Amino acid sequence: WSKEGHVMTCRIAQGLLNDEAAHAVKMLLPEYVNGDLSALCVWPDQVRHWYKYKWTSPLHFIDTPDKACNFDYERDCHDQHGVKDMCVAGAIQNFTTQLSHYREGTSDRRYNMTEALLFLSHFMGDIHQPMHVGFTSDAGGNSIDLRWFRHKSNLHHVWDREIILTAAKDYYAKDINLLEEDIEGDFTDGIWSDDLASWRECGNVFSCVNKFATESINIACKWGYKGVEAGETLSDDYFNSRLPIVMKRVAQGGIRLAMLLNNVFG
Amino acid sequence: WSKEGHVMTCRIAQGLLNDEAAHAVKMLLPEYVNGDLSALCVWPDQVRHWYKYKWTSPLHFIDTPDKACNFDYERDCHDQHGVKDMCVAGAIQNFTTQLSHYREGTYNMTEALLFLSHFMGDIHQPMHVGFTSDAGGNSIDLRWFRHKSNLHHVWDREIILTAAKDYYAKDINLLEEDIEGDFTDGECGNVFSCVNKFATESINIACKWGYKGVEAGETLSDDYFNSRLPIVMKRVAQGGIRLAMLLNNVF
Ligand SMILES: *[C@@H]1O[C@H](CO)[C@@H](O[C@@H]2O[C@H](CO)[C@@H](O[C@@H]3O[C@H](CO[C@H]4O[C@H](CO)[C@@H](O)[C@H](O)[C@@H]4O)[C@@H](O)[C@H](O[C@H]4O[C@H](CO)[C@@H](O)[C@H](O)[C@@H]4O)[C@@H]3O)[C@H](O)[C@H]2NC(C)=O)[C@H](O)[C@H]1NC(C)=O
Ligand SMILES: *[C@@H]1O[C@H](CO)[C@@H](O[C@@H]2O[C@H](CO)[C@@H](O[C@@H]3O[C@H](CO[C@H]4O[C@H](CO)[C@@H](O)[C@H](O)[C@@H]4O)[C@@H](O)[C@H](O[C@H]4O[C@H](CO)[C@@H](O)[C@H](O)[C@@H]4O)[C@@H]3O)[C@H](O)[C@H]2NC(C)=O)[C@H](O)[C@H]1NC(C)=O
Ligand SMILES: *[C@@H]1O[C@H](CO)[C@@H](O[C@@H]2O[C@H](CO)[C@@H](O[C@@H]3O[C@H](CO)[C@@H](O)[C@H](O[C@H]4O[C@H](CO)[C@@H](O)[C@H](O)[C@@H]4O)[C@@H]3O)[C@H](O)[C@H]2NC(C)=O)[C@H](O)[C@H]1NC(C)=O
Ligand SMILES: *[C@@H]1O[C@H](CO)[C@@H](O[C@@H]2O[C@H](CO)[C@@H](O)[C@H](O)[C@H]2NC(C)=O)[C@H](O)[C@H]1NC(C)=O
Ligand SMILES: [Cl-]
Ligand SMILES: [Cl-]
Ligand code: NA
Ligand SMILES: [Zn+2]
Ligand SMILES: [Zn+2]
Ligand SMILES: [Zn+2]
Ligand SMILES: [Zn+2]
Ligand SMILES: [Zn+2]
Ligand SMILES: [Zn+2]
Repeated sequence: WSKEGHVMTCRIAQGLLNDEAAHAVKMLLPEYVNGDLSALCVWPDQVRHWYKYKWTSPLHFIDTPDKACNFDYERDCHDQHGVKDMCVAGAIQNFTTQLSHYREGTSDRRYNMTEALLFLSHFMGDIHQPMHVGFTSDAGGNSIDLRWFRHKSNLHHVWDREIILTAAKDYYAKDINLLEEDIEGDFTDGIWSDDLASWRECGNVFSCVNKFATESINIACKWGYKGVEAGETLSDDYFNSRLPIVMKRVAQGGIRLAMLLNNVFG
Repeated sequence: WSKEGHVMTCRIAQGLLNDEAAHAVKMLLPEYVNGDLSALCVWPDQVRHWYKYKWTSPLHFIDTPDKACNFDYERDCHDQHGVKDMCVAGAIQNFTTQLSHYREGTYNMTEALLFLSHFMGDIHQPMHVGFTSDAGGNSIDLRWFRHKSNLHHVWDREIILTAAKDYYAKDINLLEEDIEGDFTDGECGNVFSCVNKFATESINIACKWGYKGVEAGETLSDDYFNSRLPIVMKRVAQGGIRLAMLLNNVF
């Protein structure tokens, strides 16, 4: 996601933390964000360019083969040079494990738990963004130039940001907090209120990340790539049919991130 | 150490405490641990990740120059940016001094105790006083029997867990009681020289027994376990005896 998908994913998660998770997160954050996890959830997108963290660059996405329309861990979860686990599914296992050590203390210098938290948070959002688990050849739609309403864009960015911005502008006065509260409502009192247990119950971590990836690639083929040709214009119909899917994936990432943090600390 | 080495170090100390040091420790500890210091001496390993206590991070160890195979306080006792005393040797002195003010009433004393007890353990862990380029073995990746591990972790935990499961039905308490009995049945000038000695013992062991024979990517099993185990038990005992020493003098 661009900034807004991450901020929403993480504010939703933070307001659903249990007391032990809430506390750990508060202790792990710098004083300057005043307890707000969401103030830092886009941090990995900035630092992936830093030499020190260039190893984090393939952890943002999954490349699945063109047209295959499924996800297979062994086949897909590696960077370009075939190094194992270097995809957003592997990243989530990794940093979830690191955080499980914090609780007992039993770890050493190799791991920085503030970075473990921010990475896990970020990457739980990214795996929920369908176009982050899209095709290898178009790099999750980045190569597919197109027009979003009146301006130039690409299919990846339509999912990372344009759909979110158009919704914010059209219905919520450009105020992401209000879009976020609508998403809260839809899972507190609304259309998704009876699905939270099913969203939360995905087996062990390895099993959860396969399920999140699968959902993502599945949506990429059915809703992302589908109906979209390079150079064409996407407007009302595509927005109207896809906004609910974007909103849902923002919700699911928040709930599931809350779920991991609650299990790893509590 | 990981948790079990700290808990053992601290239980062995509390039972060697004179009446003044014991009463001190009871008054500084929170209601909820019911007088059990060991219940809280892994605390520094949690709080080192907290923003509020970032500065405690380098106090867990000492990085000595690769192959040098010796310790020197002015050469070594600093963080990665040169700030002096920011090493486990510096921290033990720091927190000794702080606790000297507890009786007089003349700094948070609960924290000083927990940091002291913890760090007296860590200085005794040989690999907390190892080389700088592999971070005290942390980046020497290997196998401990079947398990993916690293050399640093072999000493923090693997050797202790493996002796626990093998000889004590996984019960740390029985292993402790056997270290207590074996190394309690038969002093330095100041605290500065005390910590120098502890630190030098640990660097020596690291060279002779930690790093020696160990190849990256290789499996350590019965031979390395059998031979190093009694070195690990000694260090646990030494740590706990000497920590009782300091607490006894300061209180
Ligand atoms: C000198 O230094 C020490 C350590 O840095 C400080 O002591 C800490 O002080 C805080 C209070 O500010 C303590 O934190 C609190 O501990 C309570 C104790 O409960 C324990 O036992 C129950 C079961 O009986 C467990 O369930 C629980 O997890 C604890 O292990 C907690 O009940 C408190 O919880 C409340 O606050 C937190 C966060 O604010 C919320 O998440 C909770 O919902 C709840 O509202 C709290 O966690 C801490 O234990 C102390 N640590 C130690 C090592 O003693 C001293 O305060 C400091 N001295 C001075 C003068 O400032
Ligand atoms: C575990 O990992 C985390 C994350 O990697 C580390 O946390 C970072 O620690 C550094 C300290 O090295 C923090 O960097 C400093 O942050 C200060 C505050 O930044 C905020 O406010 C400023 C302006 O008011 C904004 O510009 C900024 O966006 C922030 O909102 C700054 O004051 C510092 O900047 C100045 O000093 C440095 C020199 O230290 C110069 O290089 C700079 O150019 C500048 O002049 C500085 O950047 C950083 O914010 C922390 N990040 C996070 C996410 O927490 C932990 O330290 C690490 N733990 C261990 C043990 O290593
Ligand atoms: C002895 O114990 C005492 C605690 O009782 C302990 O004092 C602490 O020392 C640290 C230094 O490591 C102090 O933290 C510093 O705060 C000042 C501002 O007042 C800053 O100058 C320092 O900035 C550094 O760290 C920044 C944050 O990451 C970096 O951005 C920057 O580059 C600097 O490197 C640093 O934050 C801490 O506040 C005191 N606390 C108290 C209560 O005095 C002391 O370190 C102990 N020493 C040993 C050897 O055990
Ligand atoms: C698990 O997290 C750690 C960071 O704590 C990563 O460790 C790095 O691994 C790469 C190998 O690709 C090395 O180049 C770096 O030097 C390592 N850094 C450290 C600090 O150990 C590791 O890549 C992570 N794995 C996954 C799948 O996320
Ligand atoms: Cl940073
Ligand atoms: Cl605490
Ligand atoms: Na030096
Ligand atoms: Zn993103
Ligand atoms: Zn993206
Ligand atoms: Zn990202
Ligand atoms: Zn330790
Ligand atoms: Zn260690
Ligand atoms: Zn430690």
